[PDB]
Amino acid sequence: TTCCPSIVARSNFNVCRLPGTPEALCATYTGCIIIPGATCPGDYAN
Repeated sequence: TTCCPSIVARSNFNVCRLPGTPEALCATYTGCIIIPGATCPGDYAN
């Protein structure tokens, strides 16, 4: 469950996963967190 509240964060987040960088690592940079559960609301689903 990846939660981020920004179109500008979410974008470079998924873009980081493209060249072969773990979204897990990139998440730690963006601030967009990847959690097991906890269904984030529609503002953290951006």
